[PDB]
Amino acid sequence: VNIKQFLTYGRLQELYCSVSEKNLLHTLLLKKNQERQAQLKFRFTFHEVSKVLKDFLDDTCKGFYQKLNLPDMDRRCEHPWRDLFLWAILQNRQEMANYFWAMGPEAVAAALVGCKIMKEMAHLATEAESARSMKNAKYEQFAMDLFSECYSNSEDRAYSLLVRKTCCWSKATVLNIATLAEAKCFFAHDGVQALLTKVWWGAMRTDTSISRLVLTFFIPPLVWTSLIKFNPESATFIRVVLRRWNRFWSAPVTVFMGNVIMYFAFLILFSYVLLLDFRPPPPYGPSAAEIILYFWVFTLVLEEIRQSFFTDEDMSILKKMKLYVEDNWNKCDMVAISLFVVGLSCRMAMSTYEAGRTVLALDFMVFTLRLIHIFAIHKQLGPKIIIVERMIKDVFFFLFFLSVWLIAYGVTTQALLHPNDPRIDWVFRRALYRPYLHIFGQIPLEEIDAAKMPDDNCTTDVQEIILGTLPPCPNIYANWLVILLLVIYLLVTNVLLLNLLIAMFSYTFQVVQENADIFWKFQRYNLIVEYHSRPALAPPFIIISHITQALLSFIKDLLERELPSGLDQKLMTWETVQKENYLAKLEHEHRESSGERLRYTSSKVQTLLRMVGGFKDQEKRM
Amino acid sequence: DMSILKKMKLYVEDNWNKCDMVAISLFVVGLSCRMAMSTYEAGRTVLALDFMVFTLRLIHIFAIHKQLGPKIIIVERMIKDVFFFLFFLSVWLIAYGVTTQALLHPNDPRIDWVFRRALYRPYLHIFGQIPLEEIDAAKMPDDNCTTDVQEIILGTLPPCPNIYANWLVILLLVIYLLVTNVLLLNLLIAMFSYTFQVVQENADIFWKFQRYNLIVEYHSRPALAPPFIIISHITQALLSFIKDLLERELPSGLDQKLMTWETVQKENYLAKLEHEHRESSGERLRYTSSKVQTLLRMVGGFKDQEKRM
Ligand SMILES: C[C@@H]1CC[C@@]2(OC1)O[C@H]1C[C@H]3[C@@H]4CC=C5C[C@@H](OCC[C@H](CO)CO[C@@H]6O[C@H](CO)[C@@H](O[C@H]7O[C@H](CO)[C@@H](O)[C@H](O)[C@H]7O)[C@H](O)[C@H]6O)CC[C@]5(C)[C@H]4CC[C@]3(C)[C@H]1[C@@H]2C
Ligand SMILES: C[C@@H]1CC[C@@]2(OC1)O[C@H]1C[C@H]3[C@@H]4CC=C5C[C@@H](OCC[C@H](CO)CO[C@@H]6O[C@H](CO)[C@@H](O[C@H]7O[C@H](CO)[C@@H](O)[C@H](O)[C@H]7O)[C@H](O)[C@H]6O)CC[C@]5(C)[C@H]4CC[C@]3(C)[C@H]1[C@@H]2C
Ligand SMILES: C[C@@H]1CC[C@@]2(OC1)O[C@H]1C[C@H]3[C@@H]4CC=C5C[C@@H](O)CC[C@]5(C)[C@H]4CC[C@]3(C)[C@H]1[C@@H]2C
Ligand SMILES: C[C@@H]1CC[C@@]2(OC1)O[C@H]1C[C@H]3[C@@H]4CC=C5C[C@@H](O)CC[C@]5(C)[C@H]4CC[C@]3(C)[C@H]1[C@@H]2C
Ligand SMILES: *[C@@H]1O[C@H](CO)[C@@H](O)[C@H](O)[C@H]1NC(C)=O
Ligand SMILES: *[C@@H]1O[C@H](CO)[C@@H](O)[C@H](O)[C@H]1NC(C)=O
Ligand SMILES: [Ca+2]
Ligand SMILES: [Ca+2]
Repeated sequence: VNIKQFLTYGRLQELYCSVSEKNLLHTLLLKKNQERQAQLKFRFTFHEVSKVLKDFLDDTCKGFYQKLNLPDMDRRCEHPWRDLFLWAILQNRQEMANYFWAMGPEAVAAALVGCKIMKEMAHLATEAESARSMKNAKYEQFAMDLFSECYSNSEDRAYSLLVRKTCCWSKATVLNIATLAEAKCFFAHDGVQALLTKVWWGAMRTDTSISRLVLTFFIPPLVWTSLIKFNPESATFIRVVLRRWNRFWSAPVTVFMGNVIMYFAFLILFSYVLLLDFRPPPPYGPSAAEIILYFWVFTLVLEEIRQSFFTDEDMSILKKMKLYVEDNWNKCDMVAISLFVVGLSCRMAMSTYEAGRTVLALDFMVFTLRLIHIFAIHKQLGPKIIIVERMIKDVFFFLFFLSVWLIAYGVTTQALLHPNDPRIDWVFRRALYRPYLHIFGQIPLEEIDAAKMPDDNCTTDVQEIILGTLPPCPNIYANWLVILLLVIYLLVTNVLLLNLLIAMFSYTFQVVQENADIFWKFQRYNLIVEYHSRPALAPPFIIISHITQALLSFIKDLLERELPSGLDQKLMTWETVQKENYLAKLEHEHRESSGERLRYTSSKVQTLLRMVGGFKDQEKRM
Repeated sequence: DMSILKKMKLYVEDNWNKCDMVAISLFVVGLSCRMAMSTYEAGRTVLALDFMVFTLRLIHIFAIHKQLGPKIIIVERMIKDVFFFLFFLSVWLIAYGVTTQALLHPNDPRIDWVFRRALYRPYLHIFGQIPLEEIDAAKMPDDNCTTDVQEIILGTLPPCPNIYANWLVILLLVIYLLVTNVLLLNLLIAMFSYTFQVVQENADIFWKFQRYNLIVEYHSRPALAPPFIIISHITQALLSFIKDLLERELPSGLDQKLMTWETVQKENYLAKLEHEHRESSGERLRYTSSKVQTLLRMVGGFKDQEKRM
C-alpha cells in the first residue's frame, strides 16, 4: 500500500467522517458544523477540521485544507503522513499516531504539535479516562529523544533544525511550536539551552568570563582590547572599530546588563523624587528631577507600545495585543504606567495632591516589584519566583479559613468586651485587625485581661464614647471566658492554622524544587528571548533607538530563519535518518529486554515441546 | 620542600587559614589604632570584632565528633541559602519601606531616618518588632511633634507622622506581615530544610572526610600549644640550623611484594565481579534464550533428518 497514492483529499475527508461518534473529535466537529449551519453526502467537511485545528494551534494550520477553497477530492494530499498523524491525534489514537509520526518527515515539529493538541484536548476532556490517557501522551518525550539523537549526531544541523521554517507546518519554527505547546521540558534540552547561550552572548564567545564582561561594560574603551574574545565572522579602521563596538554593545547579555543598571538608576531617582524632592502643585511646580522622571516613564511607555504593537513582525493587531497582555510582566508594567499617570494627574492639582503622592508611592512599589523578573537569569533565584507565585495561591486559599475563624472569634470577643461601643470602625478594628495581629505576637492583654487593665480614665456613656472624649470601659462581666477564648485562639490560630499554611508552603516548595531545573531553563529561555528582541539602548536612552527604528521604517534573524531549498531538503533527510536510527535503537533495546526474552523463551519452549513430542512419537513408531 | 608560591597557595586554599589570617590582621590593626589616643575607640572596636573572629575560629574542633561535624557543613550551605534569599528580601523590603516612608513621613528630609524607616524597621517586623504607635493613627501618642522641616532637621522635636490615608498604611503593614513573616520566612526555612536533608543523607561521608582533615592537621602540628609553641618553633629552627606515619618509602623487595599482592587482590575482585555477573537474572535470561534458539535450530534439523527416515 502506497500512502502517497492511497491518501487523496476525498479519502481523508471520508476518514474524518468515519469517527466513532463516542470520542471528543466527533463532538467538536458537530459543534463546528452546527455553527456553520447557523451562520449559513459528507457528514463532515474540511472546513470543520480546519476550525477544530484552529482551536488548538490557530496559526500552524494556515490553509492546510483551505487551499485549492476546498481542494480537489481526487488529488493526493501533499503531506499524507502529516494529515494522517493529525487525524489519528485528534481522536486520542496514540499507537496509530505514533506509527504515522515514525513515517513522517518533520518529526520533532510533529511531536511538539501532538503534545500541544493532547494537552488542549485534555483541557477539553469530555470524559475522564481519555483525559488521563491524554495527559500521559509522551510526545514531548519523543521530540526530546529525537532531538537528543540529532544534537549528539551533528550539533550544528541541530541548531538549524531548531530555527528553520518547517515545510509541513506552514513555515512554523520548531521553537515556535514548542512555545505554542509550552513544552518546558523541550526548552530544557541541552541543545536548546546551548542555542540560547549562543544567542545570549551574541558575537562574544560563550566561555567569556563574567568579570571580564562586566569590566569591559564599565570601561567601554577596553572593548577594543583582546580582553573579550569574539566569534569568527582610515575608512577601514573606523569601520572595524565601529563593528567591534556594535558587536559588543548589541549582545543580549550587555543589553540586559544596561537595562538592569538603568532600572536601578530609575528606582533610585523615583525614590529621590518621592522622598526628598516632591514639591507642591504646579503653582510651586514639580522639580526638575520630577520632570526627568516623567521623561523616563514616557520612554518606558514608548517601550511598552513598541512591545505591544510593533514587536517583531506583521500579524493581526488584535492578535499582537492579545500576545502582549498574555504576559503577566506586561500587565504588571501596564499597572505601573497607569498608576504613574494617575498619580501625576492628581499631583497636578492642589485638591488631589495628597492622593497623587499616595498613588505615586504605590507606583514605586509596583515598579520595584517589577524589577524581580531579572532573577530568572540565575539558577538559584529563578525557580523561587515560581515558588512565590504558587505560595501566594496557597495564601489565597488559606485566607478563607482564616477569615471565617477570625470573624467568629473577633465578633465574639467584641460582643463580650465592648457590647456598648457603637462605632463601626472600632468594631472592625477589634474584630479583625487585633486578632490578626495576635498571629504576629501583638497580644495587648491590657485591653483583654481585667487584672491587666489599667486605671485609665474611661467612660460608659455611649455619647461620650462616640464623641471620642474618653475611651470606652471594657466589659469585665465574664473575663475568664474572654481569657479562655484568647488562649484557645492563640493555640488554634498561631500554631494549628499558621502551620497548616506552612505545610501547604512546604508541599508547594517540594513540588517546584523537584522540577527546578526544567522551570529555570524555561525561565531562562523566556528571558533570553525577551532581551534578544529588545533595542540595544536602555531607557531613557531607548528613545534614540525608537526614533532610529521609526526613521528606518519611513525611509526604507538568529531564530526562525528560512533556508535554501537544497539545504532544507538535506536537513529534512538528515533528521529522517536520525529518527530512523533512534527508532532502530529503541527496537533493539526492546528486543533484548528481560520481558521480551522471557516471552521469546516461553514461546519457543512451547514450540519445542510440540515438535519434540512429534519427533518422539515418530521415533517410537520405529 | 616545594615552590614557595605553591606552599602559599596550599595554605590560603584552606578557609580556616584565611579565617586565621583575618583574625591576625584585625588584631594587628586594633593594637595599632589602640596605641594612639585619636584612634583608641576604633582600636577597641576592631579588637572586639577580632574576638568575634577568634571565637568563631574555635568552631573547627567540632569535626572530631560525629554529631557536631556535619552541622558545620550544614551551616555553610545554609549561609549560602541566606545569601540567595537576601535578593528577594532586599527587593521586597525596599519596595515596602520606601512606600511606607513616603506615605507616613513625606516631609522628613533626613536620609538616615529615611533608611531607618525604609529598611531597618521592616526588617525588625520579621522578628516581632512591630511599633504600631508609629504606624497606626489610632495608636499614635499625643507626643509633642512638629511639622516644620527646619525643626525636624534640627532634631528639637520628632516629626509628625502623616495620617492622610492611614487605612492604606495599615493595610500595607498587614500585607507585609503576611507576605514576609509567613511566606518569605518559610520559603527560606524550606530552603534550609532541603539543605539539611541533602547533607544529612551523606552525613557519615562528610564527617569522615572532616575527621581525616582534622587528624592530618593535628598530626603535623608541634606538640606544644600556643603560647608555649614558641619553644617548639625555636627547637625546630635550632635543629634545622645545627643539622613519617603517612607517605613512607619502602624497600624495593617489599614494594614489589606489595604491588604483586595488590594485583592479586584486584584479580580476585574482578573474578568475583565476573562470577556475580554470570549468575545474575538478566545474564541467565540471555543465556537461556540464546541456547533455546540454538536448541530450536538443531532440534529442527534433527527432526528433519529423522523424518527422512
Ligand atoms: C496547660 C494549659 C494551659 C492553658 C490553660 O489550661 C492549661 O491554663 C489554664 C489557666 C486558666 C486561668 C487561671 C486563672 C484565672 C483567673 C480567674 O480570675 C478569677 C476571677 C476573679 C473574680 O471574678 C477576679 O480576680 C481578681 O480580678 C481583679 C481584677 O478584676 C484583680 O484586681 C486587679 O484589678 C485592677 C486590674 O485592672 C487593679 O486594681 C489591680 O491590677 C488589681 O487590684 C485581682 O487581683 C484578682 O484577684 C479568671 C480565669 C483565669 C484567667 C483562668 C482562665 C483559663 C486558663 C487560662 C486555663 C487554660 C485553658
Ligand atoms: C481575616 C483578614 C485579616 C486581615 C484583614 O482582613 C481580614 O482584617 C481587616 C480589618 C481591616 C481594618 C478594620 C478597621 C479599620 C479602621 C479604619 O479607620 C477608620 C478611619 C477613621 C477616619 O479616617 C479614623 O477613625 C478614628 O481615628 C482616630 C485617630 O485618627 C481615633 O481617635 C484616636 O485619636 C488619637 C490616637 O492617636 C487619640 O486622640 C485617641 O487614641 C483617639 O481619640 C478614633 O478612635 C477612630 O475612630 C482604617 C482601616 C482599618 C484599620 C482596616 C484596615 C484593613 C484591615 C486590617 C483588614 C485586613 C486586610
Ligand atoms: C478583607 C476584607 C475586605 C472587606 C472588609 O472586610 C475585610 O473590609 C472591612 C473594612 C470595613 C470598613 C472599615 C471602616 C469603616 C468606617 C466606618 O465609619 C463605617 C464602616 C467602614 C466603612 C467599614 C465597613 C466594612 C468594611 C469595608 C469591612 C469589609 C467586610
Ligand atoms: C545591605 C545594604 C548595604 C548598603 C546600603 O543598603 C543596605 O546600606 C544603607 C545604609 C545607608 C547609609 C545610612 C546612613 C547615612 C547617613 C546620612 O547622613 C547620609 C546617608 C547615609 C550614609 C546612608 C547612605 C545609603 C546607605 C549606605 C544604604 C545602602 C544602599
Ligand atoms: C479623670 O477625669 C476626671 C474629670 O474630673 C478627673 O478629675 C480625674 O483626675 C481624671 N483621672 C485621670 C486618671 O485622668
Ligand atoms: C509641647 O511644647 C510646648 C511649647 O510651648 C509646651 O507648651 C507643651 O506643654 C508641650 N507639650 C508636651 C506634651 O510636652
Ligand atoms: Ca514589558
Ligand atoms: Ca591555620
